[PDB]
This record gives sequence, C-alpha cells and structure tokens, in this order.
Amino acid sequence: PDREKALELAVAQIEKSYGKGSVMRLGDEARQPISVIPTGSIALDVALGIGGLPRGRVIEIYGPESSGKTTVALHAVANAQAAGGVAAFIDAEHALDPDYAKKLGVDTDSLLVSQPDTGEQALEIADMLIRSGALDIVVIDSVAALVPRAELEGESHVGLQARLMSQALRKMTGALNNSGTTAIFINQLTTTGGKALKFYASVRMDVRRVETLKDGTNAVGNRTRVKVVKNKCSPPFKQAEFDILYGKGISREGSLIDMGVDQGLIRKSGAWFTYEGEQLGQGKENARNFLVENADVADEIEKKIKEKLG
Ligand code: NA
Repeated sequence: PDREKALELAVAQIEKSYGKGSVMRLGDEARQPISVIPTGSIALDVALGIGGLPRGRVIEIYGPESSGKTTVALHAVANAQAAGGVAAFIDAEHALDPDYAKKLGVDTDSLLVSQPDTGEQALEIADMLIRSGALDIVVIDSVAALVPRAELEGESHVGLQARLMSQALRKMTGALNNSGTTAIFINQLTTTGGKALKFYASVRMDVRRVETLKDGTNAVGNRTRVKVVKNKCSPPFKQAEFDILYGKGISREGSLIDMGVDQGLIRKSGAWFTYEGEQLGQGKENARNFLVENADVADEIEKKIKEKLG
C-alpha cells in the first residue's frame, strides 16, 4: 500500500545513483536499445533480453577448451560487419581459423588482427583502436594469454596480471561507453586473471558442450549451452541452447525451429514440424535443411519470433 511507493522510490534512487540495471526484478521486461549485436542464435539473443550483445560495453565469454565461446564471439564479429561495422581481433593465443571464420560469415579480409608482444601491449593496442571511434567490435583472445611484460622479460610476482587487467579495464570502460564499441573478452575456465573483468563486464556468458550431435558413427558438431550469468541490460541467469556444426558454426536455422516451437509459432505433430498450415520437414534436420533452402520462410519465422517478444 504505502510500501510499493517507498520501494519504487528506493529503486529509482539506486537507478539514478549507479545507472540503469543496478537493480532488477527477474520478471521484468528487457528495456530495448537502438542497436545490439546479434549472437547468431535467436535463443541466445532472447536469453540476453535485448536481442543481442550490448554496445559500448565489456562482454565476457568463458568456458572450457573447445566449448564454443570463440565461435560465439566470431558470430558477433560477423554480424557487426554485416551491419557495415569494423572489427578487430587482439590475438595472444594464435588459434584462430579464418576458413572457419569465413564459413560463419566473417569478412576476414577486412578483419583487423593484432598479435601483441605482451599483455599490456595487447590492451594498449585495444585501447588506441577503441578510442579511434571507428570500431564496432573488438575481440580479445584471450585473458589468460595476456602475460605481463615483466614475466616475459624474466624479472611483483603475485597479482601482476590481475593488476594489469584492473588498470586496463578502468581506462577502457570509459573509452567504450564514449565510442559505442563492444569489447568481448574470451576466457578459459577469478578463473583467469579476470577477477576484475567479472565486475567491469556488463554481460558474462558461460558456454559449454552438452552433447555431441550425430549422423551415424561419425557425427557432426555439438549442442552448445550458454548461461548469461551476468546481465546489466536485462534480467540475468537466462540459459540458451543451440547447435554448432563443425565447419559451419551456429545453426541459425536450428535456433529458429527450437524457439519457433517454444513460442507455439511452429507445431510438431509427430516428427513433422509445421508452420501456418504448411509442413516444414520430418525430423529436426529436414526442417533445418528446409529453412536454409528457403531463406524467405526462415526470415518470416524470425520476424514473427522477434515481434512476439521484443
Ligand atoms: Na577458431
């Protein structure tokens, strides 16, 4: 009665004092921004609330080796470019596969890449790149690889990388908000020297393999699962699942089906997926195949899922 106002008044003070998203009810609707960076899965886009990754923000994506985290980041890179943006890849790992990147949709030719000498240089170069104003996205691969110059010069010992990140991030956060650039930090499972990244990041994503998809004895890629453990732009703790196919990446068509049935926009009478009276396919694969062959209906289904949600 008289509490609902005192609560709303307190929530408003918190919002004004520390910014939007400082407090949220988990049932709240996502507040929709002008532009986001789609992730490649509509499922993940919905779990993120705002339909993609936020701009001008620190994003962390973490998981075990060979989990899908990079693939997810490369899809962000592909989508940012497809919207006419520029991308940079700060590489301290040296594992990137550009052919794979190509098949996801990355314009590798125009992808700025840097292979820095030290952890500080990696972040400095990231910073100069961001302050330009010309960059839509920058991926850092990865936190664990940002080894301190001192350590690489064989020279203080404990906490130097953690201090290197904290400092870098303090400066970088402003540059990002001002520039509108998204910075994805990839991280192996304070897991890496990213005790600080945990607090600077506006989105944190936990990526994992759930089960290997099969096509006989030799299968195909994996069913991936992402939890949005931190989300300052929409209520957190949302999970999403989607498929990553070896050589292809995230099955956009697969996420449309799943979320299609989830929303009742697609009906599954037996093994037959149907859409607005028409049949899509028998079994998931045929329905998936039907959607790549007919991009018109795929976009049709995508348009309908977005409307129903945001
Ligand atoms: Na790769």
